[PDB]
This record gives sequence, C-alpha cells and structure tokens, in this order.
Amino acid sequence: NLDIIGKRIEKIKQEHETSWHYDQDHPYKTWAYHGSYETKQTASSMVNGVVRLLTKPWDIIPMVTQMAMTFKEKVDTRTQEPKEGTKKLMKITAEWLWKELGKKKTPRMCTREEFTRKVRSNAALGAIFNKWKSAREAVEDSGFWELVDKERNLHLEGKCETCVYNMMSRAIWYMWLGARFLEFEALGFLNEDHWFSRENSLSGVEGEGLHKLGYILRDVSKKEGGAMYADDTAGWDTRITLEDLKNEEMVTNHMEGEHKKLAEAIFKLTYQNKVVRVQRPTTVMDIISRRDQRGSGQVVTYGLNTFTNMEAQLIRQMEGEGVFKSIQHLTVTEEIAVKNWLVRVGRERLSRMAISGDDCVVKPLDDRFASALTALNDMGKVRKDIQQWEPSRGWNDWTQVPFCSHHFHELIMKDGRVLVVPCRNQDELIGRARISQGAGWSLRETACLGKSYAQMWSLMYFHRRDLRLAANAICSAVPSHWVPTSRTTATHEWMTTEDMLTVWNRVWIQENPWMEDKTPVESWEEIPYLGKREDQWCGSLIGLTSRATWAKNIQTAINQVRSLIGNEEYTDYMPSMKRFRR
Ligand SMILES: [Cl-]
Ligand SMILES: [Zn+2]
Ligand SMILES: [Zn+2]
Repeated sequence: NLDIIGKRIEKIKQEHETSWHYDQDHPYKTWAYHGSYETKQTASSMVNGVVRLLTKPWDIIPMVTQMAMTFKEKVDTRTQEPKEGTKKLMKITAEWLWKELGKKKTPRMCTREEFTRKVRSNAALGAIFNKWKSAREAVEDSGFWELVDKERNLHLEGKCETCVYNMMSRAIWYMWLGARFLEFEALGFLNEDHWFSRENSLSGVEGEGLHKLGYILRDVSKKEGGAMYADDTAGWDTRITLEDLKNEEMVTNHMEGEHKKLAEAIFKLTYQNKVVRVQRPTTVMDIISRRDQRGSGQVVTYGLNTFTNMEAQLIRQMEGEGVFKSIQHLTVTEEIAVKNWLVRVGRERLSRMAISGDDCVVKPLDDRFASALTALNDMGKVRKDIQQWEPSRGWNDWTQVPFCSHHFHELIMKDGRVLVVPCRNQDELIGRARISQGAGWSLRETACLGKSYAQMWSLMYFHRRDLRLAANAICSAVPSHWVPTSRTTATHEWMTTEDMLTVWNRVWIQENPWMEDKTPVESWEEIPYLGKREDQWCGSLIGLTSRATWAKNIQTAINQVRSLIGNEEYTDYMPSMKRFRR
C-alpha cells in the first residue's frame, strides 16, 4: 500500500504545501482518498466548415447536427474477488495463452529512438503538457532524459516517484511524457511487434484494417457451429480485477535482464497500484489511489484488453463444452482436462473468434455457449443491456453481426467478383467528419482534415451513394496537392496524395487475399454501390428533394469552398461519376 504509493503522494503534497487539506466531504467510496489542493481550469468539439458547407442536406438532420453540441459513477464502483475455480481457470488459460503468443515472437525493449520517431510523427501517446511546452520539445532536450533516467533507476530499485495518472462511458488517464516513455520501453513490444496480429494470436485483428474485418467475420462464419455471439461488456476497463492484472503480468515470465525488471516495475508500481489526480468543482485537485481497474496508456490498454478478452472467451467456450462443472472449485482431474482441451483444440477455438480489445465476436462449437454464464459473470465481465442470467441472443447471419462499430455487406461487382465492405449508419459518418478537436486550425489545416475524411469515404464507403458524391465534392474543393492531415492518427491507406483509384485497386484487388482474379479496375464506374433500398436502410438520403437539389447543384457548393480557400490549383473529380459525365 503506502510503501508503494506514499513517495508519489509525498512529492505532490510538498509542491502544494500552501493548499494541502484532507477535505471531509470527499465523494469517493471505492477509491482511497489522500488529500486535496488548489487549481483552476477546464476541450469542446469544433465544426469543420469545409465538410459542413459540402454536406448541406444534413444541416437539418438532428442525428448529425446534435453530434457537434455539448460514466464517473462507473469508475467509483467495486468488483468482487472471483471464486477459487475461476482463479484456477484464468491462471491455466493465461499461462497457455502467453506461451502461444510467444512461440513466434521475442519480447524486447522499445528505444528512445522509436519513442522519439513516434512523438515526431503525431502519435497520440496520451501525455500531459509544466517545464517543456510540447512532446516534440521534451524529446530534443537531454534534461528530460535525465528525469527519465532518475525514474528508470528508481524502477530498477522497485520504487516510483513521478508515475501519476491525471483523469479526464469513457475515461483517458494522461501521464507525463516520461512515465509514458517508461511504459513504452517495457510493454511497447506488444504493439510494435504485432503480438495481436491475426497471424500471431488467431483471435486478434491488430493491424488488419477496416477492409479486412468483414472478410475475417465471413471466414469465422464458415466454421461449423452455433450462432455468432457479439456480447458487449458493461464498462470493460472498470471490470478488470486484480486477478486479471496478475495474469497479464505473467508476460514478464518470458523476459530476461533489465527488460524483465523494467516490465515487472510497470505492472507492480503503476498498474496494480495507481495514483490519480481528478478535478472536482467543489475547482480543487483530488489525489486518489486504487489497486484494480484498467488505467494504462491507450495502446498498452488495447493489447492487454485483447489478451484478457481472449482468455475470458476461451473460458466461456470451455464452460459451454462442459470441460468443467463448477467455478466454486476445479478438481485435480478437471485441471488436467482444461490443460488438455487447450493443447488439443485451443488454437482452433481461438480461430472461432475476432477480438479487438473489449469487442468480441465468437462462433462457438454449438449454442450451449448462450447460457454458459457462470465464469463470465464471476470474472466480472457482466454483459451490457441483458439480465445477468438471461441467455445471450446470437446472430444467424455474419452480415448482421456488429464489430468495431460496423456491420459488413457482401457486394457483387458487375464483373462477378465479391467485395466484403464495411458500413455503419450514414448519419454517424457525416456527423463525425463535420467535427474537429483542438484550437488554432488554419483554413488550410481544416481543408486537409476534410480531405482525410473524403479519401477514407472513397476507400471504405464508396458503396454509399451520398458518401461517394460528397467525397468527390470535398476532393474537388480542396487544392489537389494539399496533403491530408489528422492531429489524432490501424491501417490508414487513405492518408496519401496518390490517386484514390490507384489506392482502391491496391487495397481491394492487388493485396486482397480473398480476391483470386487480380484484373485492375479502370474507372470508378466499375465499382458498385449497395442496392438503393439497402443504401436507404443504412441512412442514405437518396430519394429526398433536399438530396436531389444538393447533387444537381454540387458545382455551386464546390465553387463556394474554392472561393473561400482562394486561387489555388484544383481538380474536378465529379465526372468520375456517370451523372456528371455529360
Ligand atoms: Cl440475424
Ligand atoms: Zn514511476
Ligand atoms: Zn450498411
């Protein structure tokens, strides 16, 4: 307890000795409270004018317009200790899974060089602003690396001084860039060396890309077995137990030397013991601590969530198949049955899943899985929007299954070849592209962000009539050579100044392992749309008077945006579409 967290607490107290006070009206029940001190400060969603002026029909659609306007009662909850049988199942499964993921991979430290190159290319490292201004500045100053060095040698000694979280159905725990570096040095290998690629992990989809996910779900659908289950957990990060954090820490059993010691310190000192500062308007700063729940950098969070979800879903599969009778206690012979199941069919059972952090799709051996709930509930992974003991409802058609905020369509090209394409309600797509984050955007930077959205729509959502037209309009309205940008960067093949038809051919034909015929497409007119009724079902405005007037008059909208940006070199992409081709 305070032997591991006291030093961080001590150090903060001293910096605010003028304001330290144990507030008696503290709201915390499940977090340990330590003290408060004096502060005063707040990041709203800003509208992208380039995208909004080229999507006029959506100006009167509240599902779009409300997205730009405007659970900490879930962070302050507790999870009970799992039963002895559950703890045994989790430990056996986690031991087996780290070994499988480690068969073709070697754990290793990530470098100052790799970290530096990440900060110098706008990767979201979830850091806090104060001695240096930006991350770019800290990394180019040797004083920083000496602070890093002091902490590093403290971690080798099994102690922590400066690794403190700042809190802000979501929750982002920002840390100072130094604490983020030390996390990346020790555990960055999971992401940098693709431990959760589908080739390496069989259930994972890390690095796969939205153009691959539908093909992966269709391949799972080809297995013999029951319905496809896609159960969402209520507040996954808040249901990570101390037992889960101890099973995740077993990755260190595969390490050696300095690396082993630096990783053991991240898990012990920052994950299994956390120090957090939170803004309360009563504005003060609260210093609180706890042992359990997920609070890591977003990229390490993704890999450990994927690990623990793979573990939880294999155990749910074991329960459905009758491998064990009760979570109260595993007999010695059930332990051997469980290990033997993993060796015999574990890899096949992983291939029945698609798992992206807390998001899963599972095609079990049969539908006993639907009512196999004792281990899942006792591990704390309680299903969202269903009563605790009500059997899961599965999907009978892979094209209906939700995954990574999408569903997937099978789309047949005029030439017979089959595309499996990503989709979601079109109001969500248009409303997101109309929003920016942060201050000081120039008109050029705003245009280049609109171009990023447009090129994403051309590559992923070309099959939606309204998005192909709006993408062509935005690309016509932004100078042809201006480079697409994002401040907050999976595979992003639309982030390029290469011709989008060339990129479409590379992604959907040349490099697509599910497309046997590699004949290139010569024009956008060869690339199909959803059926008109299906496009409407998925939120198209095709058929509305507002949409018809927008489509007819699109050159007027394009010319409005060109007049604002000024006298630049532009390309007309509208004649790539049959209706503007004379
Ligand atoms: Cl269905
Ligand atoms: Zn530390
Ligand atoms: Zn759809």
